[PDB]
Amino acid sequence: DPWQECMDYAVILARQAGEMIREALKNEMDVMIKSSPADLVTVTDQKVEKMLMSSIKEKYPCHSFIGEESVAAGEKTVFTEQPTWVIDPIDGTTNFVHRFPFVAVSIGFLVNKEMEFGIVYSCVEDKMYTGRKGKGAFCNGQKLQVSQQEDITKSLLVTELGSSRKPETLRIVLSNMEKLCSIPIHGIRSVGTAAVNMCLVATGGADAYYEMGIHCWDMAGAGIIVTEAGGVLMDVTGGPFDLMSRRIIAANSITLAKRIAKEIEIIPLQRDDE
Amino acid sequence: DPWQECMDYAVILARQAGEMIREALKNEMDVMIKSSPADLVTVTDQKVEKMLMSSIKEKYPCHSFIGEESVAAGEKTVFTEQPTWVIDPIDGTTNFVHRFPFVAVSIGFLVNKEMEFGIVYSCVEDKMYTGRKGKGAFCNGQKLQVSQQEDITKSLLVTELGSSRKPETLRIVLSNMEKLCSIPIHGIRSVGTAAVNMCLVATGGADAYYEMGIHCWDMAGAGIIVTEAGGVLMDVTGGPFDLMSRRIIAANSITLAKRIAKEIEIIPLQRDDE
Ligand SMILES: [Mg+2]
Ligand SMILES: [Mg+2]
Ligand SMILES: [Mg+2]
Ligand SMILES: [Mg+2]
Ligand SMILES: [Mg+2]
Ligand SMILES: [Mg+2]
Repeated sequence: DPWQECMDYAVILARQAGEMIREALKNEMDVMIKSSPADLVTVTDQKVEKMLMSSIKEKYPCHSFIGEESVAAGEKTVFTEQPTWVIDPIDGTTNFVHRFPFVAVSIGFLVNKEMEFGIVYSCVEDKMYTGRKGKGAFCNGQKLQVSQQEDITKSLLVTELGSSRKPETLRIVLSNMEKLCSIPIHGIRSVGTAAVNMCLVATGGADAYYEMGIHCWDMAGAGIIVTEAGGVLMDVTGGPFDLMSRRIIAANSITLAKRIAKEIEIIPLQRDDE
Repeated sequence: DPWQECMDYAVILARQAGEMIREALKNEMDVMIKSSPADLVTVTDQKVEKMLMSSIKEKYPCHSFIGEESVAAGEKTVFTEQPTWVIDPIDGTTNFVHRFPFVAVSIGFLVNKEMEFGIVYSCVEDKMYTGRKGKGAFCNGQKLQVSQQEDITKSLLVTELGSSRKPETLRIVLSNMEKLCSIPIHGIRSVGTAAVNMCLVATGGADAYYEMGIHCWDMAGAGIIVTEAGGVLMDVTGGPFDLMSRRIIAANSITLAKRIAKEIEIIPLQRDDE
């Protein structure tokens, strides 16, 4: 009702951003590093974020904004109940730099710290994923539904190794994969983008996604797409989902989400709001 | 060009197989296990192989045939100089059972024990990959070229955890991923199919692919696609590529392939010809 016009505008912006990404893919890139040698950024990430943030500020000046590259530039995240846009200009910068065909624009929109709508545009494959509270989840006009698989022994999981090259984090990430593989499970997949990995849970192609070390902007868009497809969001502890906690289990069911949580050793991480 | 009419027929068959797969995806499946609880097979794998084997035998009765499900039924692999069709009716059965959108039909054609042509049809995304000796590599008519990245530190790799749930094998698989991640590299991806992972190297989306435990039918199709895109095939030791060895490094260059090989601890495996 008051937010549908925001969602309609956000889809138009996601498409403009996808055109910018696809155009930069045709050209040579200057690749910069951020927190680690595997944490990449390009001028495209910065240019896309500047376009999105300027476009939303002009149309909705009283709204709040949280963006991956704005935080990298020094802007401090202060999460409120306020209408908030949580942007990831290029989710999958490593994929983008390499031309690995899964690169997304993620636009999340929160009211009362709860997800209202989310847009995840997988721009190379031209797949527009959308979710809106009580309105359903879609991919290019196709309504989405999570899988029915509650048995972990017959489960297919999506995850990422992460950008961290810190020895102890890498050890915990790999040990958690080993614990899950040993249950046993049917397998683990990685397309290289948190948002697209979560959208694969929403379509029912994967049963669950889990990750530690991601940020609010990686999951704000896809989070509502999973829940509107019939899925659940949970903290890796089994506790209620926390957007600023850097941790998530996005699953088809509570049963599977709780089962995954029992296998995960937590990585110590600085919160997005600390 | 006698091998061109075979290649034209192989494309038509791969499309027919793709249709049988996409149709089976709409229905409920009875899932069976083979070597481990994560080594899956369905009636579709068997029905697709029967259609492929029958269709080639009718058109090319003098030709030899090796197929995944035929070997599982007890047919012994005797690799000769004869024109041989090497079939993987559904490459990515775990993906197929789960509706994870990367499921391929792989058809490899060899003459004088050398890859002539290869077809890899990623049927859910409708991506037809082809390669033919001295004729180039294509995806839906678009000519393919491997990446220029020889520096491992700026490399994006593709691999799979494998179907084995044996603790020691899983430990070696994960220990190799840890060694590679620690170099450091840009990252690791897993779409859940050897043939599609190999095709991502051919497009230049990934810089290299490595795996142990796969079979001749997993790589006969995609092998010639990688080399026709300008890439290299090598053993996981650095040694010459051997189709029956159950091991591969499919890379953009010898430099990168040799570098990955230095990091890999071998898993003991029974050859496809033993
Ligand atoms: Mg980003
Ligand atoms: Mg991201
Ligand atoms: Mg980033
Ligand atoms: Mg199989
Ligand atoms: Mg197969
Ligand atoms: Mg296979």
